[PDB]
Parts: sequence; C-alpha cells; structure tokens
Amino acid sequence: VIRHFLRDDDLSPAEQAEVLELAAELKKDPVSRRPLQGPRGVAVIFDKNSTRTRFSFELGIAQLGGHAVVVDSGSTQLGRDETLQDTAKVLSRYVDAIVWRTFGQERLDAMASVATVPVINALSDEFHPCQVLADLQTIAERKGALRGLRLSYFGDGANNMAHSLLLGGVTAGIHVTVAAPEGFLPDPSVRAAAERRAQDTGASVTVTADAHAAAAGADVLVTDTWTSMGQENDGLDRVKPFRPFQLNSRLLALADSDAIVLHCLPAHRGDEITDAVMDGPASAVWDEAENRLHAQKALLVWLLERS
Amino acid sequence: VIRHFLRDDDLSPAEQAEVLELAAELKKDPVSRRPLQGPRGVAVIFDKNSTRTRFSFELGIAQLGGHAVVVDSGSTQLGRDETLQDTAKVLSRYVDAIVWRTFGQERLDAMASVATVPVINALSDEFHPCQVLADLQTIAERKGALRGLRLSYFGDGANNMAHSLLLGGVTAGIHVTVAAPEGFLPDPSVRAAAERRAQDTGASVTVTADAHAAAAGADVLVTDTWTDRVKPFRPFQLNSRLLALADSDAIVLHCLPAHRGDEITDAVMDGPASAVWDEAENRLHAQKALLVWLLERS
Amino acid sequence: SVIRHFLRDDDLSPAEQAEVLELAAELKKDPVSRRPLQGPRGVAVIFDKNSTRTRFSFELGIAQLGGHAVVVDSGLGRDETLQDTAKVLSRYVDAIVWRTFGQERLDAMASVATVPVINALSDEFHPCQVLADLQTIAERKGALRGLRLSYFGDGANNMAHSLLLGGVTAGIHVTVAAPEGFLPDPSVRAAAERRAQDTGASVTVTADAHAAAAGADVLVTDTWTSMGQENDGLDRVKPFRPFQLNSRLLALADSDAIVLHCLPAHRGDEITDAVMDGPASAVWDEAENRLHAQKALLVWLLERS
Ligand SMILES: O=[N+]([O-])c1ccc(B(O)O)cc1
Ligand SMILES: O=[N+]([O-])c1ccc(B(O)O)cc1
Repeated sequence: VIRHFLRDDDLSPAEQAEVLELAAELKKDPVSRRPLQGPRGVAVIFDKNSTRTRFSFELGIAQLGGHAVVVDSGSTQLGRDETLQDTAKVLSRYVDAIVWRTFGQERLDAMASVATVPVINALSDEFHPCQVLADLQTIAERKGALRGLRLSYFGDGANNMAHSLLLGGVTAGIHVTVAAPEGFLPDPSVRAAAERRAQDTGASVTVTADAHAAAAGADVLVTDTWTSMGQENDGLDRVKPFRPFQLNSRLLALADSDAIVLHCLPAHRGDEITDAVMDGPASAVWDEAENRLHAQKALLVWLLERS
Repeated sequence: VIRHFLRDDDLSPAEQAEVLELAAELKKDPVSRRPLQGPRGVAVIFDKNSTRTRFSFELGIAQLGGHAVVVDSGSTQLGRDETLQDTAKVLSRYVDAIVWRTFGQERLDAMASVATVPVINALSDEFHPCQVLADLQTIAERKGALRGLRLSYFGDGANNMAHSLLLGGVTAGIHVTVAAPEGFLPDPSVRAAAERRAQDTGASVTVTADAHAAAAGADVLVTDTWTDRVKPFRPFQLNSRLLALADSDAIVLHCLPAHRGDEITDAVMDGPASAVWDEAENRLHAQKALLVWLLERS
Repeated sequence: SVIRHFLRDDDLSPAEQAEVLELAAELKKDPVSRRPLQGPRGVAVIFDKNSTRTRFSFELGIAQLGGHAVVVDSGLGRDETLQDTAKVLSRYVDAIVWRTFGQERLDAMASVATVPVINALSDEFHPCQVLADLQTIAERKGALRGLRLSYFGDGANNMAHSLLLGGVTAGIHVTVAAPEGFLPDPSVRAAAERRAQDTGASVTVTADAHAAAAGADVLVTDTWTSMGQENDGLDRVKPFRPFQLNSRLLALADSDAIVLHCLPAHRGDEITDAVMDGPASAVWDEAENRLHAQKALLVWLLERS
C-alpha cells in the first residue's frame, strides 16, 4: 500500500517516532541514505511559491541521491487544463514521490487517491505537517522526550500551524493549548481529530482566549504570522484581535523557566513576536528552520521504504 | 560534423531506427549511459514555457550524468540582449548540447548553423519531433515492427504534431493519413518532404476530410488539442464510434494535455486501446536516446 | 579560522590572487578534480536582480565541485533581515553567492555569515569577471606583472572599478579612459593606487582615448549603460562615442594586443564587429573562464574557511 503524508495524523504515534528518529540520524549523517540514487526524480510542485519550502526540499532530495524537478506557479496551475487524476498518473511514471504545495485539502486527497507514489503536503491552507515534524525534532533536541510536555500556540488559531501543532503535537504525547481570540479558533473537525488521537497518547487539547493562562507552566511557546497572503483582503482587522497574544518577554516570563520558543519563518518582528524573544536564549527558531531539511528528508526516506 | 535534430526527417530511416533502439535500451536501464558524467552541462532554453517538455528533459539529462541549466520565463529569452550568434558561441563553451523551445524555425536553423554543439528542437510551432520519437517508441512496444502499420491523425492537420507524424511516421515506414477539415491542412512543403521520404521506406501520405475512411483499418489513431470556434473539428473527435472502425488491437495516442470531451472522449482515453500514459513516460526515454546518439556523433 | 569573503577584488592579497588564478588554470585542465562540495553540500546562489549568465556559470561550477546550487531569484531585506538570512543560510549551505546592488548589503551579510560570501556581481564591483579576465590574459600573454591594460567607456561602473583593483593586484598598469563626469569612485581609485604601490603597478585616469590605447597590451570595454541607468536623465551615447573600441583604436595598441569585453556586447556602440570578431578578441575564452575562475575562487575560500 502506498503511504501518503497529507496531514500530521497520517502517521500513527509509533510511525511518527520512527520518522523523528530518522530525522536525528540524517542530521548526523546527511548523505548516508540514498533511496533516490540514480538519480530518481521527485516532483516538487507549487500552486503558490514558497522559497523556503522549495529550498529545503530541493537540497534534501539531492542529498538522498535524487533530482528534484521543481514546478513553480509560473506553470499552468494543476487542474486548469488537465485533471488532477491525469497529472497523478503521468507523474507516477516520472518520479518516485510527489511533493505538493496547494490550497484546499480536497486537492491533496484527489492526487493521493490516484497516485501510485507517495504524495506529501509540503504546505497547504489547512495543515503544515512537514514544519511540525521539524518543530518536534527541534523540541526533542532541546528538551529530550516529547511525552508529557506542555506546548502553547498563540495567535490565529485556525491557520495551518495551529492545526498541525494540534494534530502532530498530540500524536507525540504533547499537551497542546491553542490561545486565540474568538472567531479565530481551530476548525472543529481538526480539534475533534486531535482530541481523539490524544486519547491514544495521554495528551490533551485546550483552546482558550486567556493568553496568560496558556503561557503559565508551558514548556514550549509557539506563534506564527497573524495573516497569510491570501487573507490580506479578507476585510478583517488582523492586528487588534491578536495584540493580547503577542509572544513577548512578559508572556515568556510566565512560562516554565526552561521554556523554548518556536516560530515558522518568516516572522514579522514586533507583531506576533518581539526582537527580545526572537534573539534571546529561549529561541529555537534557527535550529527549527534548519531542521526542515532533516525532517523532510526523513519523511521521504520513511515513505519511500513503506511504499 | 555536428548533428542537429530540428525536424523529424533530420534523421534518416536507419538513424531513426538506431535512436528508437537506444530508447528501448535506456527504458530498461535508465542510468547505464553516462555521456554527460562530470557533470557536463546541457542548456534547456524556453522562449515560451512548456512545463512537460522541461520536466522530461531536466530529469533525462540528470540520468545521463549531466546537469541541465534551464532558462525559462523570467530568465532572459535568447536574442534580447545579444545576437543569437554571440549566445551560440558562449553556450558552446559551457554545455555539450542546446535544447531549445522556440517558435519560428528560422531561429532554430540560425542557432544550429553557428553552434558547435548539437541543437535539439524541444518543441516548435512547425514540428514536435521529440514527441513523435516517443510515439514511435510507444507503438513499437505495443505492436512490434513499425514498417507497414497504418497511422491516422485526426483534428488540426496544420499543427506541429500533424507535421511531425507525417515526417517521422513515413521515416519509420508507416503509412500516414491526416484527417482534417479544409482550413487546417498540412503545410505544403512539409507534405512534399514526407511524400519524398515515403518513397524510400515504402510508406505513403494521405490527406482527407473523411474521418471514417481514415479510421477504417487504422492500427494507430492519434489526435491533439484543437487549439464555437471549434466547429470544424467536431466530426474528427476520437470517440468510441471512430475507434470501433479500426483494426483489432489498434492503439490511441495523444500528446498531453487532453481536453476530455473535445478532441477525445473519456471512454477512448481510459479504454484498453489508450496508450497515452506510456506515451507520456516515453518522452523521457526517447529524448535521452536522442541526446546520447547526437552526443556520440558530435 | 577566519571566514574569508570575496566582495571586491582587493579582498585577495597579490599572493592570494596568484593562488586563485593558478587554481583556475588547474581546474580548466581537470574540471572535476576538486570536490570540496561532494555530498552534495549546498551553495546558495541568490539574485536580487536576475542574471542568467551569472546563474549558468555558478550553477554548473558548483555542480562540478560536487555540490548542489540552490538558486533564489528576484521573483532579501523585504520579508526578513539580512542578518536573519545569513544566520539560517549558514546552517544550510557551505557558501553564499549573491548578486545584489549596493555594497553595504554585501558587507552586512558577510559581517554575520559563518560561511564565505561571494559577490557574484554588484553595482560597484564585478570581481569574479575580473578573475576570469586575468585568467584569460595569462593564457594569451603569460606573466601578468608589468602588462599595460586600458579600459574605455564608463569609468565609474563595476567593471572599471574591478579592473582597477584586480588589475593592480596582479601587477598590471591600469588606465581608465572615460569622459568627464564618468570617472572612477575616489575611494576605489585611492585603494587601487595604494595596492599598486605594493605590486609595482600604477593607476592612470584620462579622457584621451588615443593616449590610453597607445602601447597597450590589453584593451577592455563594457556596455555604456546599465539597466538601472537607462532612466538617469543623461545622454549616454554622445559622451562615449570617442571611446568606442574600434579598429582605429586597436591599431594604436601593441601589435600583439588582445581585447576583452564582459558580455553582452552592444555591437556598434562600445565595440565594433570587426574588433569583436577579429583575431585580437579574447571575449569568448573570457566568457568561458567565468566558470573556471569562479570554481577556483570557491575552492580557495572553502579551504581557507
Ligand atoms: O527551509 N529552508 O530551506 C529555509 C531557507 C531559508 C530560510 B530563511 O532565510 O528564513 C528558512 C528556511
Ligand atoms: O514529459 N513530461 O515530463 C511530462 C510531465 C507531465 C505530464 B502531464 O501531467 O500531462 C506530461 C509529460
């Protein structure tokens, strides 16, 4: 059976642990695994460009021995003059895996329903599961065992990072709190899936508007930009609601004394996170960015071996 | 002494047979030929984007051991900052071959007359000769011998696939029929070149507006996108009714993308006669064979 | 060890430049014999403004060192700080190659990156092209020390500045022939004058193109106008016509003189067909040598850093 990775809970707790261990092994020995030797191809397709996502995948695929064929948004968007199913059938003849950045989850589902190679969600509207693998690798590096840790996410609680932190976090046994204003709460289906997965791992899900309560006793504090490019014209003031949730020094001081801070780059210094927090000793954002390379390579190695 | 591939008949019948044999060998052993090991470079230049063309060449060059340097939209189209002759001299210092998607054929001929490395027409307004190499590879693996098969192309008979199926088909000994409406017939000079080449191979060239007669007894049925501004092409749709008139075990080809419901139906596209998925994959193998062959003689 | 950068031509001492140029000759002869980036290791190649010629040379050169070039096109400083970019890239790649505009941006990146930073091309310098030029001159003429080189045209552009600095580092007597108002930046000119003291070279700036051509071993020109200057308000044709590198000018130089021009050339403006395509032209070898000289520079910086 062909395995895909479209959202964080596509891996069981045991499987996620396997991928995270592989990510640590690959960080130590980055060119020791060559499942794409040849080179074999991997398609890396962007319905909307993401330079950082392309950078890490392109280099990582090369270090697995392969050749990434990158298709940027300058090409005709998939689905516009050929069905996704037809594209999947041809790609399955050319490459050993399909890495895709797209929008709605239904598009990823349609591709994965037909492709005979693994399909990976590089980044989408609803989830960012590869970044959360990198996040979990980073937390393990700086904290040790993930089970039982307390992680709080602040800001827009319905964006892709909030959803993947919920799903990926509870899969790892982490107690996850989303601190967000009313009207910006996690998708109910994602929250229910996280609550169910949490029953298997001893984790828990909390959603609150009380940012100070969310930070108290936290081991990991996370935030992300308050607005995606697609949201700039949605009509909302996307600054005023989030100001109480800014990851600043006062908020960090409420957390456990050994707490660390994560943020997917790019960051907007002075909005969701302050310079003092970005550049202080609690910040893990630089290691986090680097671990995108290793965690994505580990995911590819794992999916290719299982598929 | 430096060989180019700008149109289908740039290869003789014997040379075409060599390239198709190489494509079959490379399909079976895709990293066994490493003429570009190093890596040595190959330029892949697009005056107009073609993602599918870029995709197959880029991966194929890598599997020959090389590094494709791709110049597409956003990067500099050739001849805007310097003469094409100046570009050809510098490229000949950097890469071992030049793969170019451009429009008019006078631009390809100009490059090829100056460059001292092989120039390949990746796709042009007048010819699509790499796709036809992939088509011939697909027909051979489904049918065996190409000589004496009947191939019919339906739809726009003035586009690059019609021209290349004429030239490449008769070069392989295939009897080629183009079924097209009156405003969309092959370029007369291309048709004449195909009729001449067919004399050497025992093939033939037929142009007709009668889609039923073109489908009757055909072994290979081919179509392509038509672009109601498509009224004249509707009688030429590859549907189940047309396919039912062909020889037993006939196959259907279509350079992708396909507009399902226009030039070809779901039933034909997804049925047992369709070979469009193997055909798409064989662009990789046939283009690698072409490059290996041109590099060995250049 | 100190991380070494190459942002302008005099970032290499005379002895260091000689080492890089010797390595360029070795790599031209044996282009896959140095594999410091085997793995592959990454090299970031970043363009604030796209340059297809720069991309081709670096992309292929990095690959021939065993590495993988990760190209980032103009389609830095906007989404995140240059310091933030340097921190993260220093974790991904073994070197940063950057085409940008003002020199202060290169300086800032190099001040904080923990891997070598290379100026691929900037508004003020083009030091990789001048390494390729020096490699070409050495192939055609042998020892560089004591040669006389004259550059004609816009005397304040990146090629004029780098021919001054890189030329006098190699011991070449450099003349810049340019009209009033188009003269080398004073700081660059003073730096070249000081460096020329160390090598026995010299710096000459003149408006007399005929005097600059007489006795020259190497004649160089470049486009009169960069893309960012097309809207600067000046007539950028009339001042430069007396400085065209044509057959009459070349005839004034030494009988064995060679001609250089960083491509692309606008035939009929700064250079003529007869010169460009005649036996004195070295422009094609010069373009090829971008590949070899940049590979040599990368090998050298990586080993020193
Ligand atoms: O995932 N990457 O490749 C990547 C690259 C660069 C950055 B950075 O400059 O912000 C971040 C991430
Ligand atoms: O030649 N290729 O690489 C290629 C790639 C993709 C397609 B397709 O999705 O239709 C077709 C051809």
